[PDB]
Amino acid sequence: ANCTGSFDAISASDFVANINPGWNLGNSLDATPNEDSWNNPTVQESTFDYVKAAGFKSVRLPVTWTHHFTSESPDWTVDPKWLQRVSDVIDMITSRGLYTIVNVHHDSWEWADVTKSDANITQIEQKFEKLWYQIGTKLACKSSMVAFETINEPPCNTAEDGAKINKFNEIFLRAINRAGGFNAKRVVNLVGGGMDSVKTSQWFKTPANITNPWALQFHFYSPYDFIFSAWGKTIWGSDSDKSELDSTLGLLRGNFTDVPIVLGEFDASPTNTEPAARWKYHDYLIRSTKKYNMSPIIWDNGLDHLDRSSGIWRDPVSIEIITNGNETNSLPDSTVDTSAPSQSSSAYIYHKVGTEVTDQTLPFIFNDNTLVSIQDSKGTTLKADTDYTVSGSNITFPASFLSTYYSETSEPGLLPNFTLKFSSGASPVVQLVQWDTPTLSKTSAAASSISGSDLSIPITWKGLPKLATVKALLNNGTYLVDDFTQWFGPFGEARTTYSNQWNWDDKNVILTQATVEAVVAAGQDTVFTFEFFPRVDTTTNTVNFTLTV
Ligand SMILES: *[C@@H]1O[C@H](CO)[C@@H](O[C@@H]2O[C@H](CO)[C@@H](O[C@@H]3O[C@H](CO[C@H]4O[C@H](CO[C@H]5O[C@H](CO)[C@@H](O)[C@H](O)[C@@H]5O)[C@@H](O)[C@H](O[C@H]5O[C@H](CO)[C@@H](O)[C@H](O)[C@@H]5O)[C@@H]4O)[C@@H](O)[C@H](O[C@H]4O[C@H](CO[C@H]5O[C@H](CO)[C@@H](O)[C@H](O)[C@@H]5O)[C@@H](O)[C@H](O)[C@@H]4O[C@H]4O[C@H](CO)[C@@H](O)[C@H](O)[C@@H]4O[C@H]4O[C@H](CO)[C@@H](O)[C@H](O)[C@@H]4O)[C@@H]3O)[C@H](O)[C@H]2NC(C)=O)[C@H](O)[C@H]1NC(C)=O
Ligand SMILES: *[C@@H]1O[C@H](CO)[C@@H](O[C@@H]2O[C@H](CO)[C@@H](O[C@@H]3O[C@H](CO[C@H]4O[C@H](CO)[C@@H](O)[C@H](O[C@H]5O[C@H](CO)[C@@H](O)[C@H](O)[C@@H]5O)[C@@H]4O)[C@@H](O)[C@H](O[C@H]4O[C@H](CO)[C@@H](O)[C@H](O)[C@@H]4O[C@H]4O[C@H](CO)[C@@H](O)[C@H](O)[C@@H]4O[C@H]4O[C@H](CO)[C@@H](O)[C@H](O)[C@@H]4O)[C@@H]3O)[C@H](O)[C@H]2NC(C)=O)[C@H](O)[C@H]1NC(C)=O
Ligand SMILES: *[C@@H]1O[C@H](CO)[C@@H](O[C@@H]2O[C@H](CO)[C@@H](O[C@@H]3O[C@H](CO[C@H]4O[C@H](CO)[C@@H](O)[C@H](O[C@H]5O[C@H](CO)[C@@H](O)[C@H](O)[C@@H]5O)[C@@H]4O)[C@@H](O)[C@H](O[C@H]4O[C@H](CO)[C@@H](O)[C@H](O)[C@@H]4O)[C@@H]3O)[C@H](O)[C@H]2NC(C)=O)[C@H](O)[C@H]1NC(C)=O
Ligand SMILES: *[C@@H]1O[C@H](CO)[C@@H](O[C@@H]2O[C@H](CO)[C@@H](O)[C@H](O)[C@H]2NC(C)=O)[C@H](O)[C@H]1NC(C)=O
Ligand SMILES: *[C@@H]1O[C@H](CO)[C@@H](O)[C@H](O)[C@H]1NC(C)=O
Ligand SMILES: *[C@@H]1O[C@H](CO)[C@@H](O)[C@H](O)[C@H]1NC(C)=O
Ligand SMILES: *[C@H]1O[C@H](CO)[C@@H](O)[C@H](O)[C@@H]1O
Repeated sequence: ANCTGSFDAISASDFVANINPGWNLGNSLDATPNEDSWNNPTVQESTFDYVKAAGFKSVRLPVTWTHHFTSESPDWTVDPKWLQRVSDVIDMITSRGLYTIVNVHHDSWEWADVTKSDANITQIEQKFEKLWYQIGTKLACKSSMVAFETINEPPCNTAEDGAKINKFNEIFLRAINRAGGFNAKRVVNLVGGGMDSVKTSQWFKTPANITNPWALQFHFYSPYDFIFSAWGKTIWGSDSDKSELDSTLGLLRGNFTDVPIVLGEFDASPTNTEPAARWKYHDYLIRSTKKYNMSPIIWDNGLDHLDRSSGIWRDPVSIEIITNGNETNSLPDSTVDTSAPSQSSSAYIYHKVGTEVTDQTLPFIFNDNTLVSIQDSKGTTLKADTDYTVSGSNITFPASFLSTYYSETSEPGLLPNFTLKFSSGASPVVQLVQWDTPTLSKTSAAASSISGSDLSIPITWKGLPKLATVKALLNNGTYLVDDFTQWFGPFGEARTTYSNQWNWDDKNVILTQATVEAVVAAGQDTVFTFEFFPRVDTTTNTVNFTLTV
């Protein structure tokens, strides 16, 4: 390959500084078999106008190559139309002034999984080398704003696996260097096992005689329970929560003291996480990437953050937090005690149908900013000292003001919200919610009658149309799954896990087919308690469904 442009060489350190912060074009070129095969339509270039406008400096471009080969051994030819598609999307990004990182993505487990017992490691190496030679050839003449990343989250359980991941980095470096063009001075992102901080620290080794400018990329989706909505965890922000996060990043940095580091994916998704906890978490994560000189890139699958059809960011507070890391954020406080028998959140003003409208006081973590103004979502700035007062860290809304937004009898649902403008940092949003205890169309079912598939139960949402968690208890008191949640306090004991065991959609709460098969195996009627926000206690805002055996 021969290039006719110029190339502005950049060090890995300067590249990693320049890309902070990044955003992922998730579930697109990484979707299988085609870019519109999952939830997102065909990629359109205005999507990158929105990303640029929000303050991101870079776009990570996950690409899954598995379903775009037109031959197998020994050439492993990639469809030139797919290589052209990847090339053109990269051009969409860099022509708007955004840096790019492009990779090999779900290939990692679809065919390149070195941990499977039947894996032919020779063929994996061979196909991987051909793939990166062809990618590197097609992309050889891209500017220095385009970096290459070895492979996404490669499955890796043992040090023997970790040597094979090191070999991936070497095969990759050799392929792109033979491809030529500008690749010898192109910034690259090398990877460790599962892209996990500990596996990387344990087994990653710099490729001998490396000459590309290089950075290490890892992903961070901890703590599991909050990020994946496991075991009823719906809070984040205690001293130990922060210590676990700060430690995980610091032990990684402590093993790679002079290596530029890219945090290539993270996300407390607005779809499943509670906002006040989510904002404390994103705030603390950004603070920690700044402590340990890491550049973060948020994961967004198309439904998490940006709506690409409208340009609306579903969670504007998180985006502000991530794109303005030099600024201190004032945040709504929230319960962070797992032993607390009630959970509160200053990201919300909650009112129950059929109760009187009362004053509501929301504690905030001001972090030495001042409150400048508040504005509702209809465009009205509220009147300070009439519509709200400030006392210390507390923001109080009087009952007479709130009674202009809801009453004892108005319908349950989402009402206007309030955007709080502070001296500096992000502008948090307080969502008014009129809520009641949801009802279900059905209260029991035989498990035998409804197996082979998920169980969808129609529901009348009354307030937030989201599920917080599901408790599952056999008739004799044994937990349906995961006995160890008995140590997780009043809101965690006997609770089950999002997507694995339960879900929800617009009209239904859902028990998965695996959940149903667990009941049949237990041989015992099981009570499912669907639990909703607010989590004022363990029973009030909840409804039961019994699977019979
Ligand atoms: C969705 O479904 C779930 C599951 O079906 C529903 O949950 C269930 O709700 C019912 C109803 O609320 C609960 O019943 C209560 O149980 C109380 C004891 O609970 C504890 O023990 C049980 C049993 O444990 C054994 O069995 C299990 C097998 O499953 C074994 O594993 C275990 O080892 C034991 O062997 C436990 O199951 C229970 O666990 C739950 O809670 C713990 C604690 O957090 C959780 O960790 C668990 O995960 C689980 O969630 C717990 O360990 C029992 O005390 C209580 O009986 C009193 O109250 C009754 C109702 O009183 C109200 O109504 C009356 C009018 O009818 C009013 O007068 C009254 O004031 C009140 O308003 C009374 O009818 C009854 O007589 C008892 O009254 C006494 O106590 C009252 C409360 O103080 C007093 O007000 C009374 O005056 C009276 O006091 C007098 O008597 C006592 C005792 O004699 C004296 O001490 C006292 O001094 C005084 O003289 C009730 O039976 C059930 O526990 C719960 N089950 C589960 C699994 O959660 C859920 O509601 C539903 N949700 C929805 C939204 O629909
Ligand atoms: C505070 O309160 C605020 C006020 O209530 C609240 O704001 C609301 O926030 C929600 C969520 O962020 C917004 O909902 C989205 O609305 C999108 C459409 O918006 C346009 O049309 C609306 C109706 O007329 C207008 O209200 C809106 O006007 C506003 O915005 C303009 C742009 O700034 C502005 O110019 C206007 O003046 C005005 O300010 C706008 O014109 C809608 O597209 C979006 O739906 C997607 O996301 C849902 C999940 O949130 C999905 O369920 C849904 O299916 C859509 O996702 C699909 O499409 C995506 C894009 O392609 C894909 O990536 C997805 O995967 C998914 O794909 C499926 O469907 C495709 C077909 O569509 C198909 O191709 C795929 O195969 C797949 O099947 C969402 O509903 C709402 O607009 C906001 N309201 C207002 C008034 O602003 C705010 O959230 C509150 N703040 C906080 C912090 O709580
Ligand atoms: C670089 O990255 C690595 C990987 O993350 C970091 O190493 C890890 O550090 C943490 C914190 O110091 C360690 O956690 C502790 O683990 C001990 C048990 O350690 C023993 O068992 C391990 C399991 O196989 C083994 O890996 C260890 O081997 C190391 O240590 C020996 C002896 O020093 C040494 O000879 C080896 O060569 C290895 O270096 C070891 O044999 C456990 O007892 C601890 O519990 C205490 O602390 C926690 C902290 O909160 C507390 O909660 C408990 O109550 C208890 O008080 C603790 O969990 C982890 O084991 C280390 N992992 C490895 C593989 O070494 C390393 O710190 C990073 N370096 C820098 C500079 O940041
Ligand atoms: C902020 O708001 C909380 C809640 O109203 C206040 O805490 C309460 O203080 C009174 C004492 O005046 C106690 O009786 C309550 O039990 C407290 N409630 C709690 C701790 O949840 C707090 O004082 C307020 N701070 C201000 C106004 O500066
Ligand atoms: C593994 O694949 C290579 C290349 O496709 C092939 O030559 C080799 O014989 C295979 N080995 C086994 C054990 O199947
Ligand atoms: C409850 O029933 C399950 C059903 O398999 C059984 O495994 C468990 O031992 C039982 N526990 C008690 C306390 O009865
Ligand atoms: C969370 O904190 C609030 C404080 O406003 C309480 O009212 C609630 O019961 C929970 O403790």
